[PDB]
Amino acid sequence: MFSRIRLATPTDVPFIHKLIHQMAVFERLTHLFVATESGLASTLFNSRPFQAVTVFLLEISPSPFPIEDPDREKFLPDKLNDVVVAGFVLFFPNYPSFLAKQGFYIEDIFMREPYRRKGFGKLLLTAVAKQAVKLGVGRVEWIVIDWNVNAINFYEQMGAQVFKEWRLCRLTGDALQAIDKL
Amino acid sequence: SMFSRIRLATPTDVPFIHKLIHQMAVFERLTHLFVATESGLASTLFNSRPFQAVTVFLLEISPSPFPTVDLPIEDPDREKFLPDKLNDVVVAGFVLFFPNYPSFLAKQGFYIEDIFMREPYRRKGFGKLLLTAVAKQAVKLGVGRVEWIVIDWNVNAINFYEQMGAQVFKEWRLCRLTGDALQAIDKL
Ligand SMILES: CC(C)(COP(=O)(O)OP(=O)(O)OC[C@H]1O[C@@H](n2cnc3c(N)ncnc32)[C@H](O)[C@@H]1OP(=O)(O)O)[C@@H](O)C(=O)NCCC(=O)NCCS
Ligand SMILES: CC(C)(COP(=O)(O)OP(=O)(O)OC[C@H]1O[C@@H](n2cnc3c(N)ncnc32)[C@H](O)[C@@H]1OP(=O)(O)O)[C@@H](O)C(=O)NCCC(=O)NCCS
Ligand SMILES: NCCC[C@H](N)C(=O)O
Ligand SMILES: NCCC[C@H](N)C(=O)O
Repeated sequence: MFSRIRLATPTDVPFIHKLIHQMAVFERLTHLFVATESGLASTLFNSRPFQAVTVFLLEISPSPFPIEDPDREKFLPDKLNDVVVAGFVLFFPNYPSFLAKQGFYIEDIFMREPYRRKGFGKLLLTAVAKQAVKLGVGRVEWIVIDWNVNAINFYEQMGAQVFKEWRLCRLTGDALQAIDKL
Repeated sequence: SMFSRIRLATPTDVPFIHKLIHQMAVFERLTHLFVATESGLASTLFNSRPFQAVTVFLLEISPSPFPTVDLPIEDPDREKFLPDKLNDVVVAGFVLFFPNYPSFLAKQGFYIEDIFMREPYRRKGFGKLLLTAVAKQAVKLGVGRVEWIVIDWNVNAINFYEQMGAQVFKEWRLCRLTGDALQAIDKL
């Protein structure tokens, strides 16, 4: 079984939408998932890779590039080819101010359930890491939910530090409107 | 009285930004992690347009109305924070932020890396002003969410954030690959 990581293009938007949806299902947060394909197509491709939101897709094939998967049909970039989008990583430049240099923040990293535990998640993170080194990025950060001990273990095995002392803060759209009237 | 202004940072503001980030590191007891130089800031802060990448707002204070409360302020570092040595204007604080991407919204938001008022200018409403400025900018640009992180012992900031209507979560954990971790993965 062969694998490839490639950059997302505008025609990949349906797959990206569905992957983010599956992330929301995994996190039990579907009520927060308001993304549309329209919104993704509007926001994902306004800059060059690495300068803003960037997406890598992991594709799988039983043949070289030129497991029960129930959703296979939803994830074929081309119906005539046995190539299936198995997972993705979505990230963008951040700014660790103590380093006075850009880093990367990983918003999502996700393998569809049938392709878990096969080394593909490692491949995705490796690809972000190697790109970070090449581009002189000094740090990669993301967040994980506390019950998600599977991801935490994965991250820790890949050499990530997972802290207990930092708390996420958020202003929602509604909170922002409220402040805006000041 | 004392008058206040928020403005975008320019390359000549790098010394002040450096010193403010340094004071942030002191506050957080993380000076061992503070390796930023003025050189690095000058080479990384101004490669893009405002709001489209790392962006800094400075809060300046002047005893005179600004060429766009009575309580006197003892500021020992005033001389380190004058954009013009002949001018009665002092950099009192900053917010440093950049576009993020809440994927569930499929639209850019903002993440705040630092928000900081120098100790002599705390508890006077200026922190509110900084956050308000980021928030208003977010609304104008159609941003759906603003996020940042706070350290668990920092009950002052937590309270401030909560009073500004922020949600402060218990369930999310910060994860990090250091430079060293990245080199190790690179050799796979
Ligand atoms: C987290 C995730 C991206 C990891 O991808 P993955 O493909 O399952 O992980 P890998 O198979 O690359 O695991 C890395 C290696 O460590 C091993 N390993 C040991 N314990 C592991 C664990 N708890 N999780 C994953 N791998 C583990 C794997 O077997 C693998 O070795 P291998 O190459 O010989 O198979 C994915 O599995 C997943 O769970 N996605 C759900 C979304 C999620 O949890 N997101 C976090 C947001 S809160
Ligand atoms: C957190 C911080 C940015 C807030 O700045 P600040 O200017 O002190 O905050 P404000 O003056 O706007 O408000 C602080 C609170 O003190 C009280 N206060 C402030 N000014 C007041 C006044 N004039 N009268 C009465 N109470 C007042 C209020 O409870 C106020 O909350 P409010 O603004 O909703 O009324 C500032 O304390 C700081 O720089 N600390 C460093 C810590 C940090 O930022 N860490 C983040 C990473 S862990
Ligand atoms: N609130 C974010 C600042 C934390 C510090 N820059 C760090 O690198 O841990
Ligand atoms: N790990 C990042 C995913 C978190 C999710 N999009 C949220 O908004 O809660």
